Formats: sequence, C-alpha cells, structure tokens
Amino acid sequence: EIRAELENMASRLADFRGSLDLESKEARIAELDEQMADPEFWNDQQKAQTVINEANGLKDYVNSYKKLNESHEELQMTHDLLKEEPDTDLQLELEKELKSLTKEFNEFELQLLLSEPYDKNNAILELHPGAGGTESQDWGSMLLRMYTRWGERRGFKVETLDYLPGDEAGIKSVTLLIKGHNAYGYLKAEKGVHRLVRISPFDSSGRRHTSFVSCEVMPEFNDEIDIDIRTEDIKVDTYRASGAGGPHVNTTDSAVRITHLPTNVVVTCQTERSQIKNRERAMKMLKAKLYQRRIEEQQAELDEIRGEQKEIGWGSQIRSYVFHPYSMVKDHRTNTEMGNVQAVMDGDIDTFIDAYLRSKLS
RNA sequence: AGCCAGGAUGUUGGCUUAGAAGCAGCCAUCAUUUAAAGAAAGCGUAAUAGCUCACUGGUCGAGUCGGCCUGCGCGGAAGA
RNA sequence: CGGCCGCAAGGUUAAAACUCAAAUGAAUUGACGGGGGCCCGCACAAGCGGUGGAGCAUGUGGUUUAAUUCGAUGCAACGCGAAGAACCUUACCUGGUCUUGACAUCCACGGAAGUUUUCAGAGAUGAGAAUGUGCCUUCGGGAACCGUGAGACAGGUGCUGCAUGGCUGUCGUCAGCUCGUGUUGUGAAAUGUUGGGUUAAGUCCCGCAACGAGCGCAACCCUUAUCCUUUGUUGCCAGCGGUCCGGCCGGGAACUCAAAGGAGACUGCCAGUGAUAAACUGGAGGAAGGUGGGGAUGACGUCAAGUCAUCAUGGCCCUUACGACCAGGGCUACACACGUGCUACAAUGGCGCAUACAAAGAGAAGCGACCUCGCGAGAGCAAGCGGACCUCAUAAAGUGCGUCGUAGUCCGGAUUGGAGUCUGCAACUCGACUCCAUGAAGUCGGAAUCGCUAGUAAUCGUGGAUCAGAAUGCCACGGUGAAUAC
RNA sequence: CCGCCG
RNA sequence: CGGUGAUUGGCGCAGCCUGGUAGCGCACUUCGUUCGGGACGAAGGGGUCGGAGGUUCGAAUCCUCUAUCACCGACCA
Repeated sequence: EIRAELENMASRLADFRGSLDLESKEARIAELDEQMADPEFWNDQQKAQTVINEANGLKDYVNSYKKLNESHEELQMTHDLLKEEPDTDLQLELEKELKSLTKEFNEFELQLLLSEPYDKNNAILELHPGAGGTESQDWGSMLLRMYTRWGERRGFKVETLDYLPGDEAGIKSVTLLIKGHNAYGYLKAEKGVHRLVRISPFDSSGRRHTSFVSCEVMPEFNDEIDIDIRTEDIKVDTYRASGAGGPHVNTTDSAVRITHLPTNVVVTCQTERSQIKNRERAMKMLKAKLYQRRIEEQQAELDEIRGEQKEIGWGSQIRSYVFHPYSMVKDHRTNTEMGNVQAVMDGDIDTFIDAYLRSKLS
C-alpha cells in the first residue's frame, strides 16, 4: 500500500538511469565547468551564450534525477522505519508524501519525454491490413480492438472518422481520431507494421499464419486560423483589362492585380464592369489560394512526417505478436517483451510506448 | 543657473544562473553617520566595475519655475 | 513495322525485345456435374408434438474485472471436459510466507516416534510448556519417523495434440475396402469387385480371364417375448384347518416369481411367381415369421479433427521461482447476442376430499421405521437392515364428488420483504428446502427450424451416479398412450 | 423458372 | 451586384405551399438462410427540419435578415 509504490518507483527510476546515461552527462558537465573558469571562452559572447544554455540544459537533468533519487531514498528509509517501528503518525504523512512524489515523477516524465512539437495533438491513427485475405483483415480488427481498449482505458476519445469492414471477417480500413491531451506523444510508438504469428481459425489445416498490418498514425491539427496578410505590403495595381468589345478599352481601367511578398501570390480580376468589385473579388481569390497554399504547406509537412523513417528494411517491422508456438509480444526497436499476449491485446501497450520514448530520448 | 566637494550603511539576499551584487526581472524593498544619500533614478557591465542623477555642504548675488486662462503669430503646407 | 492488294472492313507476307520452365497430346485412378440409369435413409410426403415470442435454469460469445483459470468453438463446440465451484476443489487474482523445498532417493548429524496445553498471527507459521522415550543389539551401534545442513535433484494443470502413444468424435452400422496367383496393357492401371436376377447387405444364385483369400455383412454375446426340468427362501397361496381375517399361522410346491439348464424360428411346411436357380409373394402352424423387438458390435480409411489439463511422452523453458504454503476473493460479474432445457399461457384445466395400479435401484461415519413435537422444511427418542426380510417409499397422471364459468381470472409463479430448517469450521459474495406475504411477463409465439414409423411420439411420476450440502442436466425405470406412411 | 462467389 | 429558388435521417429525395399531424429508397442494427460471403427474407432504430429573430395559443411550414448552394440577367454607346 506504500512499499509497493517504492518498489515500483525503484524500477521506474532505473528506466531513466539507463535512458539518460547519467555518467555521460556528468562527464559533459565536468568537462564544461573546468573550461568555463577561464574568461577567454566567455569573452566573445557568441559561444558562451549557447554554452551556458547547454550547461543548464544538461544541469536540469543531472539535478532532477538525483533529486528524485534522494526523495526516493528518504521515503524508503521512512517506510523502512514504519515497517520497523510502526509510527502511525508518520504513516499518515507518508501517503501524502508518496502522492506528492508520484505527482512530481509523472510530471517529470511528461516534461522530458514530450519535448516534440505535435505531442499535444490528437493522433489520427489509421490501420491498413497489409496484404491478403481474411487473416490480415482479422488482425486489423484485433489491432483496432487493442487501440480502442487503450484509448478508453487512457480516457481518450476514439471518434472513428472512417471505417470499412472486411468481406468475410475483419476490417479492410479504419481511420480513427484519438482525442487526447498527449495523444500523438504516446502514439508515435505505433508507426510501422505489426506482425502476428498465430493459427488462423479461418483456416482448416492449422497452418501458422503470419500477418502484417501497417499502422500510419499522424497528429491532427484542425487549426484553420488564418484571416489576412495586411501587415506586409499588398502591392496592388489598377490597369486597363485585356479585352475588346466594349468601352473598357476606350475609356477606363477596371482590372486589379494584387501582388504579395509572402510566396509571390499574384491575382487578376478584370471582368465585372467596375473596378471596385474587381478589388473585392480579387480579395476573394486572394483568400481562395492563400488557404490553398496553407493546405499545401500542411500537407507538405505531414508528408515529411509520413516519410521520416520509411527506408529501413526490416527495422520498419516492429511488434511481433507470437501466439501459437510460444506466446510472446516483442518490440523490434527497443527489445522488450511480455509473455502474456492477452493482456497486451486488451490494450496494455503502455510499457511498449514508454520503452520507445525512453529509447528515442537518449 | 553655473563651479567645488560628498553622494556612504548590516550589504552580495531568497530566486531564474558557474553569479545576478542599486539599474533583464518578482519579493525585502529598511535600520547608520550626519549637512545629506534612494539594500538606489539613468547610462553601462555576462555579471561585478566605472560614469552621472537625485540629495546634501562651500563660492555666488538676486529674483527665479512651473501649471491654468487668453490676444496675435510659427511649423504642419507638394502640381503641372 | 514495312511492302503488295482492297472502296473500306481488312487480307497476305511477317519479326523482335521482354517473359516462364513449362505449354501440349492420348490414356489411367479418383472426385465432381444445375449429365444418365437403379436403389435407399423421418430425406421429402402423410401426421403428431415442439424450438424461435415469455419467465427462469445451464453453457457459450462479448463486455466488465484484481481475477472472471484452462480447454472444445460448422455438421461432428455451446445442460460439452465438469458423474455436481461456499472453504476444499482451483489450475485464477490480491496480500502474507518457504527454499533441496508440499512430494522422491542418497550423505552426515541429534532425537524414539507419539500425546497434551498456552501466546502471537487471517492463517501459513514462529515461540513455546509438559507427558512419552516402544522392538532389536555389533546394545558408539538399527529397523521408524522426526528435525537440520550441502548437492545431485525434486517440482511445473508451463509450451508445442502440427514431434507422439493411448483414448475419442466423424462420414457411418454406410456396405464397402483390399490382397495372392493368373491374364491383359509400353505403362499408370485393369480383371477379380463386371453383367442378369436378388437381398437389409460385395446377401445368395447363374454367367464370366479369372481362380481364391482377408477385413467387413450375417451368425456366435446380452436382453426381451412362450414352454419345460430343477430348487423353494427372506418370495408364492391353488387345495384343507384355525384365524385377532393380515398368507396371519399351521401347512402345500400348485401358480406368480427368483434363478440355473434346456426346447423353440431355420423361408422349416404349403401354394403360386421366378432362368429345371437364388429369391419373392401368400397361407397353415406357432408365444414369436421371415436379420421377431432392443442393445452390444464401428471395415480400409477421412478430417496434419479433439485431448501433451486424466495419464504417459520426444524436445524447449522456469529453478531462493512459471515451483511450494495459507487467508480472503474469483470461477456465479451484466448495456447485449446465441445454444440446450424447465415452467407456463389454462376448463382434455386449477383446487379440495376420498380412492386404485408400478418397475427399477440404492443403503453402515449409510438407509433410517414406529411414536412424539412442529403449519412446514424438519427435530427428538429410536427399531430394523450389509438387505426377495428393514429403510428410502406416498407413484403420479387415473377414477368418484364438489367448486371455479373464461377472467390475466381460484391460470401463471417470476421478483421481492419478513420468519425459519438442515448440511457444513463457516450459507455475505454464493447452498438447498419450508412458511407467511407479494403476484411480473405471459392469452399459444416473425422469418425460420427440430424430433419421431409403435408400446414409438406425447404426457406422468420413480430411482441412481457425482455428492457433507447442492439437478430443470445426465444415466436408467415403469404408467397411460396415439396420428400417419397415397 | 431463379442457383453469384471462395 | 440583384432576382430567384433551394438547405428535411449517414446519402438522394418527400413532406412545406394549407400553422398543430416528419415519411420513401438505399444505408445501419439484430435475427434467419448458407460450410461461409453475397443475394433474399423477418423484426427494429433513425432527424428535433442551415442559423438567428419576429406572427400566433401554437412555425420544419408565415415573414425577417445572415450563411451556403445552383440557375438567370448584369445593357446601349
């Protein structure tokens, strides 16, 4: 009730003892605080202004881990005294002490694991059954079940934007929307195909069926926050339009060209018998491509997201779910494994996500 | 108004920091000597450092310096 | 593509790269056909009663959970393993504990073992405190266990039934499946096994490049239906005597019955049909007539079907833990879906009173008369019985009378409150039964679907296994008892 | 009469 | 720009015009059929009518603007 939280914090701190590699960090701090005593490195500011920032950025972790370790040990000795001298007055305060320590610890994890930009977003996850018939469809439905059982246990909202069933069994496609606070910061660990080795119940011979379901998971934006541009120079021009068959070429100028300093957007409106409505409709066709290029840059960023690490041969294959011969779930980037596959398929991929972020943080 | 001095205390404190010291900040934002001095108003320093300012004494030899109401002017004020 | 020809459609002549390791022909065996012939099976038809609607019981899927252990999961999983989960079982979860260990063998050491009582603890455990200290004798010394230490090991309901054995389902109790020798074909193969009849049957007869054989079919086995011989109890009472009229007692061995041993039924006989055949139809007789009824009996194989969780087992893997011990919980959760059942919706019925007729089985920490007490479940005292003797044990539908008079009603009996009984350390999660009270849905069930050919379906009760307690399931038993098959 | 697929 | 006519289930359309009274087909859900899938049956759910404000006891419906959508005209010099 108290000592189990200490015994689990002692395992959760070695996660960051390995995932930070603290001896390298204190060696870096030691080789900075020996050389920054001489004033020649802080003479010209253009190196020391980044050197003090890097020194503080490593100093943050090499104080925070030792602070969490000392606040672990001073409660460990206190609980050993409570299991040694039975102070029920100290056992009243130790529960609030453990509550405050867990409130600090999971907050610290949320600091250092999630420095990436699109971690606050809602992870639009998407499953494709890879290749084949009704076993790779069933594996897509099993992965759907595991991800919804993780999202609702996490308290997130699974919206299921798109869906497509399988013909006999399984699914053929699904596109979810996982409304959550740190949704993409957790579901970064799901990019890549999943491998399922089992015996197909849709078989008859009992062949071991190995199956591959691809999972592409993006962060969503739904931003749609763009109104005007006017803080730059909207270089406009009024000129006689390119036309015949009227009094425009004889008398007056109606056409409106608009030129922008952002990305050189130039728009012409020339065919409405009055210059003023050409300005108004040229403003409409200003926004009618400013929003379009906004979608182009959103799509161009997200295409880099969906093409970050899609070149490694077998390293794109993570998460082997062995069912039939020996029943183990293994991750092929972090090298961790859980032998109870049913608790994994019921949605306890939390360890496989924390090991992923703890590996990619180092 | 000038000119000459002084313009100092426990004192660098609890933090953002290898250190934030009267002036990148948020609190404490005061007790001493006096004729007076803000754990300081400004420049300046990575910060300290320097430099002035408030304020206070000496020469000086009398009117000064701001705010309101008004009269008349000034700039704003470039075309074939 | 180029040439020639053509009004055109196009014809004729005619490549290459690339690509694959085959494409193709004829024949053989199977399988398949919305090809053909013949034949069959509750297959359809002819009927009867259901399931799907309702409420509950049980199992499964999902969902939930700390865990809802594991397995089967078209037919051929889903009242299945489980012939019975409160603890145990239990394999699962949470917490507390142990490590050569709960269970084995070996080594060394100390003590007989054993019995009683207290403290702490949820208990496992640890601390104790007394009694005891048997038979050997090399009587330092052993058989017996206890306790400790060390390690070979032990342990695993951990994995793989797609490494296996054994056991099982299945097509299917369907009538097939093969072989030896011979002959035929270059060969795969074929023939036998096909054909005419016939049969429940590759059953039999006849023919025939086949001749034979084997596993199957049939019979041999159990049971049931009739009779006879023996024996006559704790079973029976036909004839006599008494009877308190109860086979109750003398008696009897008749009969029912009990069991052992035989007989009987084989198309045997008759007639007709049919190849002078097998057989088929009909009749006599007989208790039974055409394998009399029912069972057991499961061919070569099929499904890499099921089970490594009954056991055994090759190989992996854990080994101060995936092993071991305990307490509590869970296996019984509940937006929902399915399977299999029980109870109903009533008048061919409900209730009240009276009254008749069974079979089969179980029983010694067991079945438990009588009598008393209790409305009752039951309780007390307590016979008899290791059982043709005693007990379970009242069969109920049935019949006679009365009443209800078609209403959600004297139908239904779920759900819930209160009071209890018993089992077991213990009935909260979660037992069964009783009493009082309550009185839900339900008024005959959509598409769809199941079983059954005669003592069958339908309905009615009884008993057993498992089991301290805990069947609406399973396995057996008798009562009444059909409709229909053109 | 209608009877597609694996 | 105005003129003119529409926004009803997840989709395509009704209903509006006449003030009370939202349905059709597909699709979805469950059950059935099937070795399974489709097809086919049998049950069942489905929207508070673009938004806002008035008329009235009452508005999806009658007006009023605001948004969106499509058609028509935007002329002569």
